Amino acid sequence: CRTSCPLALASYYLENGTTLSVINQNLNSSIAPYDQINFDPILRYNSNIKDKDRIQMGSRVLVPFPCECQPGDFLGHNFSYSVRQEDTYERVAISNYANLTTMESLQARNPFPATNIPLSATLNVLVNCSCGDESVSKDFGLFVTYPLRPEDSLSSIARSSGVSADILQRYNPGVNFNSGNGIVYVPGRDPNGAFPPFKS
Ligand SMILES: *[C@@H]1O[C@H](CO)[C@@H](O[C@@H]2O[C@H](CO)[C@@H](O[C@@H]3O[C@H](CO)[C@@H](O)[C@H](O)[C@@H]3O)[C@H](O)[C@H]2NC(C)=O)[C@H](O)[C@H]1NC(C)=O
Ligand SMILES: *[C@@H]1O[C@H](CO)[C@@H](O[C@@H]2O[C@H](CO)[C@@H](O)[C@H](O)[C@H]2NC(C)=O)[C@H](O)[C@H]1NC(C)=O
Ligand SMILES: *[C@@H]1O[C@H](CO)[C@@H](O[C@@H]2O[C@H](CO)[C@@H](O)[C@H](O)[C@H]2NC(C)=O)[C@H](O)[C@H]1NC(C)=O
Ligand SMILES: *[C@@H]1O[C@H](CO)[C@@H](O[C@@H]2O[C@H](CO)[C@@H](O)[C@H](O)[C@H]2NC(C)=O)[C@H](O)[C@H]1NC(C)=O
Ligand SMILES: *[C@@H]1O[C@H](CO)[C@@H](O)[C@H](O)[C@H]1NC(C)=O
Repeated sequence: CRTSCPLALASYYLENGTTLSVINQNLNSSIAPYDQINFDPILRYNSNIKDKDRIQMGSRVLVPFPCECQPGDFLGHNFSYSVRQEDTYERVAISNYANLTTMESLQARNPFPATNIPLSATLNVLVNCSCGDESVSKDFGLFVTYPLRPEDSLSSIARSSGVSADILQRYNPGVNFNSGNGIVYVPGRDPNGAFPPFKS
């Protein structure tokens, strides 16, 4: 890979009842180790969360995770997921991982036929990330993998991220930020609200 960085952030949209524990379980990693007791690694990136035990539907939770070079020379991370009753690749992608992965990606990289995924199988779940692009800006080196929703637009994400629309578009060239699907990469802040800069 041409770029590298020590972490990325995943944007997990809340619907149908998701708790912080389930997010931490699904997105467990060395960077956010799930122990059911200490959620500080996640909470540091979400100062807006007043009560970790009662999170608000319709909001997004930012989760830090490692951002590693993958075969095929792109950046991402392999999460692991223990299969539960009635899981399907579609449901795991759209619901359990909140569009941070795709059903096609899951099906390609796991050996279970779509119609036979047994209880307690483990899935390899790929979520992509970015470390930035020096030709766009030297000012950003931490990125949110942000699945687009119908309510998002370039202007709304620019406003909420505090990053200019032109910079956002240059990081995501040719991508319509109002399309309501797929992922865009948005510069993110450290726990104190500063943007970590790009690092070669
Ligand atoms: C994330 O998980 C995936 C799936 O378990 C890992 O995938 C695979 O990685 C290995 C190399 O680490 C690749 O095996 C290699 O295959 C090539 C040719 O196919 C062969 O010449 C090598 O000797 C080696 O056996 C495999 O192709 C690759 N598969 C895919 C789908 O990309 C991946 O490595 C994990 N990422 C990390 C950072 O560990
Ligand atoms: C969360 O993910 C991490 C990273 O994959 C897991 O880390 C392993 O932890 C065991 C026991 O502490 C170590 O022996 C391994 O060396 C770690 N693996 C790696 C690759 O670092 C961790 O166990 C996971 N936690 C849960 C609840 O699944
Ligand atoms: C992941 O994306 C899917 C597809 O856009 C979202 O599910 C759609 O949600 C709308 C309601 O908002 C429904 O009308 C569609 O029928 C759904 N499509 C499918 C295929 O189920 C889903 O909400 C997204 N997940 C998250 C957590 O945001
Ligand atoms: C993560 O990024 C990789 C690399 O761009 C994506 O992999 C490609 O996926 C497309 C569509 O399925 C395939 O046509 C290509 O063969 C893949 N390229 C490589 C190098 O594997 C991948 O789809 C992205 N994953 C997610 C979950 O967004
Ligand atoms: C939420 O539940 C409804 C009703 O079952 C379903 O249509 C929708 O797909 C669910 N959303 C997610 C994220 O799976």
